[PDB]
Amino acid sequence: DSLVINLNRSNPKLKDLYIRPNIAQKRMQGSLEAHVNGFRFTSVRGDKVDILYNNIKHALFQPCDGEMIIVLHFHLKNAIMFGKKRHTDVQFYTEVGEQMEREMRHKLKTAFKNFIEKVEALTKEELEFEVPFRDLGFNGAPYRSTCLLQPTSSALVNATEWPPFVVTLDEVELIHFERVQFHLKNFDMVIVYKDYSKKVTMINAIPVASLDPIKEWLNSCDLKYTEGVQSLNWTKIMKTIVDDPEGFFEQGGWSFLE
Repeated sequence: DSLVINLNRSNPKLKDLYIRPNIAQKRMQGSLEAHVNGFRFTSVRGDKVDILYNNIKHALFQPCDGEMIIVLHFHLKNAIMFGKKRHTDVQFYTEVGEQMEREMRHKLKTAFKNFIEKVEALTKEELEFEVPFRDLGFNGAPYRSTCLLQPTSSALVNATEWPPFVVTLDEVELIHFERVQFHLKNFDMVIVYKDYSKKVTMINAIPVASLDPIKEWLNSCDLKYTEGVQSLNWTKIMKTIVDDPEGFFEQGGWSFLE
């Protein structure tokens, strides 16, 4: 459906936000307004990006605590098209200013929180912003460099770096830890999905001291894990399973990881 706007209503509005990913060649600011059935971001150039509430899979609030930006991040059910591309993730952030930083952080957190509270009261949809559990975070490299991965109630996320990282916990089949070997400094974490046509998600080079805390968190989520010494070719593995799931589970299925 399309965005429904009531022009006679006072609509919650958050100003001075950068959109990521870009609409234009370079990054662009605008305002995010909460309307009857979705958000509209209007850039300073008048570009409009609409996000319907019922198209939001996860709404994340990343406060600027221990961070240099504050972020509202939307992981979508169905990709939307803007900036000449299809996007499953769209976010809006403000950078903490250049002691005028301590005050600013409080100012920004208050504004974002107040916006969230008003929005959550507008919605027919059970829209709810999730704040990450920073105490349960761990460091690893899903892409090029080490970043902080944080659990939420429903997901494992990083929204401060781009491209973002979002894994829906309910969609995970199992976790497999690789390069778990006597006296290695780090290990790799393989996220396997219940949808076996979906390629696994890697988090590489996690320091070994994080292994037990991660296992405790996984255990609390009822997410099953295994561990082995060798690195596996998950492109081949998932193709093997897809091509013959019956034969795979006839041979004990995922017990080959145990």
